[PDB]
Amino acid sequence: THWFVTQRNFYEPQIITTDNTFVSGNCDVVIGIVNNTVYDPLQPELDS
Amino acid sequence: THWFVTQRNFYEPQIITTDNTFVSGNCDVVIGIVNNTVYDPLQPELDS
Ligand SMILES: *[C@@H]1O[C@H](CO)[C@@H](O[C@@H]2O[C@H](CO)[C@@H](O)[C@H](O)[C@H]2NC(C)=O)[C@H](O)[C@H]1NC(C)=O
Ligand SMILES: *[C@@H]1O[C@H](CO)[C@@H](O[C@@H]2O[C@H](CO)[C@@H](O)[C@H](O)[C@H]2NC(C)=O)[C@H](O)[C@H]1NC(C)=O
Ligand SMILES: *[C@@H]1O[C@H](CO)[C@@H](O[C@@H]2O[C@H](CO)[C@@H](O)[C@H](O)[C@H]2NC(C)=O)[C@H](O)[C@H]1NC(C)=O
Ligand SMILES: *[C@@H]1O[C@H](CO)[C@@H](O)[C@H](O)[C@H]1NC(C)=O
Ligand SMILES: *[C@@H]1O[C@H](CO)[C@@H](O)[C@H](O)[C@H]1NC(C)=O
Repeated sequence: THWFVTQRNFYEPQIITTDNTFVSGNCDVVIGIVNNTVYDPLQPELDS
Repeated sequence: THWFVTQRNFYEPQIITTDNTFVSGNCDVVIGIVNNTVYDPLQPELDS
């Protein structure tokens, strides 16, 4: 149901964020890409 | 008197921040943990 990012050699799931992930280009080029939220940790701070 | 994070093979003390550190869980589980202020680099910008 949920999407997580984890270290490779031990299951420690954590929320997808702009800290855990890096961008590269538009979605069409990658074979097998999937859709999700990526949380932006600035936004609750910016909002308050 | 003061707590720093340094690279391992050459002494270069840096202030402890949420950039040069990462979280995992509450303070109870770790044997030999210590208490200090992690400087959050966004707080002077939230003050601005
Ligand atoms: C996939 O993992 C997530 C995170 O552990 C599960 O979502 C939690 O599920 C429990 C039980 O239903 C709830 O109490 C939590 O509030 C849920 N957390 C969130 C952030 O939604 C999810 O149930 C797991 N999915 C499956 C199919 O096992
Ligand atoms: C992932 O999400 C994107 C954006 O919602 C989906 O792309 C759109 O898909 C529809 C139906 O095929 C097209 O009409 C649109 O032109 C697409 N692009 C945009 C920008 O809306 C995509 O289909 C989703 N992929 C999966 C596997 O669910
Ligand atoms: C590290 O800091 C925490 C938080 O101030 C200390 O936790 C307190 O410990 C006393 C022990 O008698 C408890 O009565 C308090 O309820 C605790 N506070 C909280 C907010 O839980 C902890 O003792 C400190 N550890 C060391 C080794 O100094
Ligand atoms: C994975 O295999 C299924 C087999 O039905 C196929 O439909 C799907 O296109 C494959 N995945 C990718 C990324 O092509
Ligand atoms: C560190 O070592 C000393 C001597 O072995 C012991 O008395 C002390 O309880 C230890 N403290 C921690 C935090 O491990």
